[PDB]
Amino acid sequence: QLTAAQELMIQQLVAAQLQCNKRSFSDQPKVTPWPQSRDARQQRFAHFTELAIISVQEIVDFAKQVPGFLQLGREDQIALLKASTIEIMLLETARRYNHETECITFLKDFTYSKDDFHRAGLQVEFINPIFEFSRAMRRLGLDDAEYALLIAINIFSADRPNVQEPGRVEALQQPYVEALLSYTRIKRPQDQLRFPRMLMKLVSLRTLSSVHSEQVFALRLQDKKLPPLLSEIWDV
Ligand SMILES: CC(C)N1[C@@H](O)C(NCCCCc2cccc(S(N)(=O)=O)n2)=C(c2ccccc2)S1(=O)=O
Repeated sequence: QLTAAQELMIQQLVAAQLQCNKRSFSDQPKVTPWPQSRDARQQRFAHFTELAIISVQEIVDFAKQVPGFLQLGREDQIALLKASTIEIMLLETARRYNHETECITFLKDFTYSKDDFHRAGLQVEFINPIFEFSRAMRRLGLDDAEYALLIAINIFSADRPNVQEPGRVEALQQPYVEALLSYTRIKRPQDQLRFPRMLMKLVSLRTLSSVHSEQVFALRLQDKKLPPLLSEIWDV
């Protein structure tokens, strides 16, 4: 059984995620509209980069609500968020993938297909893994609690670059891993391999993070510049 502390924490991560989602779709009409070459492709790219900026702000606001994140130094708080942002973005992207339409819905009604992603200015080398991962995630069928716990485990990764106190980070990850392991045993007691399969997704997210780095490097060669916010997180 889950302890009262485990239950309240799980519910709090779920509540923190619903709140980020609610205040984001509320602040949706303040995004460059989605519209033939030149100017329209520039506008399409500006639209797509603005959605990423909203997600970075959302992730930062969620992290602050994650118990234990405020125990870390400002230094390590940045180091963890810097590396986790895209991995969290991809997890959330997989969560808004529709099997019937083969489309990802950002915010409230912004719906995108594989073609729409290529129109925004992304490589097939990066689009295919997104949808490949989105379909792979659909097969697990994670609830709001399992998604929230996975993000918390992803945030508190001690092996991230520039982490001054990895011991502190590893100690903070432990209660979340314990919570997900307990939740899994309660939810589906028949499927013992549900928990390792969720952790195998963290393995996949690291490869996807490298693919995303290759996508950013490709944009520099394509003379497409990133906004000041996204440049701070995703550049050499
Ligand atoms: C050109 C570079 C800088 N890129 C982009 O401009 C971008 N824009 C879309 C941002 C997704 C916003 C998003 C994610 C997840 C959840 C919610 S939300 N607001 O609906 O909760 N929004 C990327 C992206 C695409 C798919 C998955 C992850 C990243 S990119 O890094 O290739």
